[PDB]
Amino acid sequence: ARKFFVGGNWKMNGSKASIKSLVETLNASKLDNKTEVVVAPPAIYLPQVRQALRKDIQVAAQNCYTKASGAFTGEISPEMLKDLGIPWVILGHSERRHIFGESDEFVAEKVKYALDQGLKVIACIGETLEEREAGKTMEVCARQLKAIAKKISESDWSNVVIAYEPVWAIGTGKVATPEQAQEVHAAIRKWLAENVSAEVAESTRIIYGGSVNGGNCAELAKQPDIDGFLVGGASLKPEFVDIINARK
Ligand code: NA
Repeated sequence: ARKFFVGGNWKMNGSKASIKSLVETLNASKLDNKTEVVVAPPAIYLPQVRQALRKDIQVAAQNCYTKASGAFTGEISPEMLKDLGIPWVILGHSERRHIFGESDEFVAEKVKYALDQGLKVIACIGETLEEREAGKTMEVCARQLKAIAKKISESDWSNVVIAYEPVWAIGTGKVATPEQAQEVHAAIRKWLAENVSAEVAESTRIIYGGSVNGGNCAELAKQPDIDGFLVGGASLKPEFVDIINARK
């Protein structure tokens, strides 16, 4: 069975003091040992967190670039992340696609380069409010996934978790209903089966993000094609523990 997966995306939030307190809370918490947990601090706090955090929670960067090294002021390579012992990276997050203009292909290039350099990837996809209203959610998700599949192999998928995050659900306090999320997850899984392989479809975690909190996580977690969550706002708070424990 697919191991339940909960990721915390801290985004551009944190200080030494606030992170120390967040990590202390996590370090004292009783977590379901069947949940794979990853947290993603801002890049400059990766060392602090990797040092201080319980080793059964893994650390992620929030972005990386497509080359080993070179003249890319302000960018970090996957090699650097491995060097510092950071096993995961979030790629293609809605904010990077929509605010920072990362194309489907650029995201796909990052995913391939990160995997080839030994990182595990949370690959983010999802539709805008307008695309949802048009009934084109899966067409968008399919386009974003196809770009990734063009650049990575069948075997490469073993270290990918797909995060489905409707743009209209991110930070808006409007969560997808269990029906809405389940339908997309089942459709993504079918896409994987038809375009990549049945084995990749059966094995790949598809996690939901967009306004997940302590109050709505349990019902979402009961859906047969939802394998966990990518948590933004709630990941900064003690209720993150309740989400890790959503199946408990
Ligand atoms: Na095969």
